[PDB]
Amino acid sequence: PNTISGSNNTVRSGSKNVLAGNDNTVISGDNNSVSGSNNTVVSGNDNTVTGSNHVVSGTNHIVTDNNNNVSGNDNNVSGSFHTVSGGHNTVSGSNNTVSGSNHVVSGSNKVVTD
Repeated sequence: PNTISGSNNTVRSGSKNVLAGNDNTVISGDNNSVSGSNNTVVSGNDNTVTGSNHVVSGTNHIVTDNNNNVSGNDNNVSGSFHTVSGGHNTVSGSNNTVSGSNHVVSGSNKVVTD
Protein backbone atom coordinates (compact mmCIF):
# COMPACT_ATOMS: atom_id res chain seq x y z
CA PRO A 1 0.00 0.00 0.00
CA ASN A 2 2.93 2.34 0.74
CA THR A 3 6.52 2.05 -0.49
CA ILE A 4 9.11 2.52 2.22
CA SER A 5 12.89 2.26 1.94
CA GLY A 6 15.32 3.01 4.74
CA SER A 7 15.32 3.15 8.54
CA ASN A 8 12.45 4.09 10.88
CA ASN A 9 10.04 5.41 8.27
CA THR A 10 6.32 5.00 8.94
CA VAL A 11 2.83 5.72 7.56
CA ARG A 12 0.18 5.66 10.28
CA SER A 13 -2.82 6.16 8.01
CA GLY A 14 -2.87 6.43 4.23
CA SER A 15 -1.81 4.83 1.00
CA LYS A 16 0.40 5.17 -2.03
CA ASN A 17 3.02 7.19 -0.14
CA VAL A 18 6.69 6.74 -1.07
CA LEU A 19 9.15 7.29 1.82
CA ALA A 20 12.93 7.05 1.41
CA GLY A 21 15.65 7.74 3.96
CA ASN A 22 15.42 7.81 7.73
CA ASP A 23 12.81 8.84 10.31
CA ASN A 24 10.22 10.12 7.82
CA THR A 25 6.57 9.93 8.79
CA VAL A 26 3.18 10.38 7.15
CA ILE A 27 0.67 10.65 9.99
CA SER A 28 -2.41 10.87 7.78
CA GLY A 29 -2.30 11.17 4.03
CA ASP A 30 -2.05 9.70 0.57
CA ASN A 31 0.27 9.90 -2.42
CA ASN A 32 3.08 11.84 -0.75
CA SER A 33 6.67 11.45 -1.84
CA VAL A 34 9.06 12.09 1.03
CA SER A 35 12.84 11.72 0.81
CA GLY A 36 15.55 12.53 3.31
CA SER A 37 15.74 12.73 7.07
CA ASN A 38 13.21 13.51 9.81
CA ASN A 39 10.45 14.83 7.56
CA THR A 40 6.79 14.68 8.56
CA VAL A 41 3.52 15.02 6.63
CA VAL A 42 0.94 15.47 9.38
CA SER A 43 -2.31 15.60 7.42
CA GLY A 44 -1.83 15.96 3.68
CA ASN A 45 -1.96 14.51 0.20
CA ASP A 46 0.11 14.70 -2.98
CA ASN A 47 3.10 16.52 -1.41
CA THR A 48 6.69 16.25 -2.53
CA VAL A 49 9.01 16.78 0.40
CA THR A 50 12.80 16.48 0.18
CA GLY A 51 15.60 17.28 2.60
CA SER A 52 15.47 17.46 6.38
CA ASN A 53 13.20 18.41 9.26
CA HIS A 54 10.15 19.55 7.24
CA VAL A 55 6.64 19.63 8.68
CA VAL A 56 3.97 19.64 6.02
CA SER A 57 0.18 19.55 5.87
CA GLY A 58 -2.32 20.21 3.11
CA THR A 59 -2.03 19.39 -0.56
CA ASN A 60 0.23 19.54 -3.61
CA HIS A 61 3.21 21.23 -2.02
CA ILE A 62 6.80 21.03 -3.16
CA VAL A 63 9.07 21.54 -0.16
CA THR A 64 12.83 21.24 -0.22
CA ASP A 65 16.04 22.09 1.71
CA ASN A 66 15.47 22.13 5.49
CA ASN A 67 13.24 23.02 8.40
CA ASN A 68 10.23 24.36 6.53
CA ASN A 69 6.74 24.42 8.09
CA VAL A 70 4.18 24.43 5.26
CA SER A 71 0.39 24.12 5.13
CA GLY A 72 -2.39 25.04 2.70
CA ASN A 73 -2.30 24.19 -1.00
CA ASP A 74 0.21 24.23 -3.84
CA ASN A 75 3.06 26.09 -2.12
CA ASN A 76 6.58 25.77 -3.53
CA VAL A 77 9.07 26.33 -0.75
CA SER A 78 12.86 26.18 -0.76
CA GLY A 79 15.57 27.39 1.58
CA SER A 80 15.14 27.12 5.31
CA PHE A 81 13.11 27.95 8.38
CA HIS A 82 10.06 29.22 6.53
CA THR A 83 6.50 29.24 7.78
CA VAL A 84 4.14 29.16 4.83
CA SER A 85 0.39 28.74 4.56
CA GLY A 86 -2.28 29.71 2.10
CA GLY A 87 -2.24 28.87 -1.57
CA HIS A 88 0.05 29.06 -4.58
CA ASN A 89 2.92 30.81 -2.86
CA THR A 90 6.53 30.52 -4.01
CA VAL A 91 8.98 31.07 -1.18
CA SER A 92 12.79 30.93 -1.12
CA GLY A 93 15.57 32.18 1.11
CA SER A 94 15.43 31.94 4.89
CA ASN A 95 13.09 32.65 7.76
CA ASN A 96 10.15 34.01 5.74
CA THR A 97 6.55 34.04 7.04
CA VAL A 98 4.08 33.88 4.19
CA SER A 99 0.31 33.47 4.07
CA GLY A 100 -2.44 34.38 1.71
CA SER A 101 -2.15 33.52 -1.94
CA ASN A 102 -0.08 33.91 -5.09
CA HIS A 103 2.95 35.53 -3.44
CA VAL A 104 6.51 35.15 -4.70
CA VAL A 105 8.82 35.84 -1.80
CA SER A 106 12.62 35.72 -1.75
CA GLY A 107 15.38 36.83 0.60
CA SER A 108 15.23 36.65 4.34
CA ASN A 109 13.12 37.61 7.34
CA LYS A 110 10.15 38.71 5.23
CA VAL A 111 6.54 38.81 6.42
CA VAL A 112 3.97 38.66 3.64
CA THR A 113 0.14 38.15 4.01
CA ASP A 114 -3.32 38.69 2.36
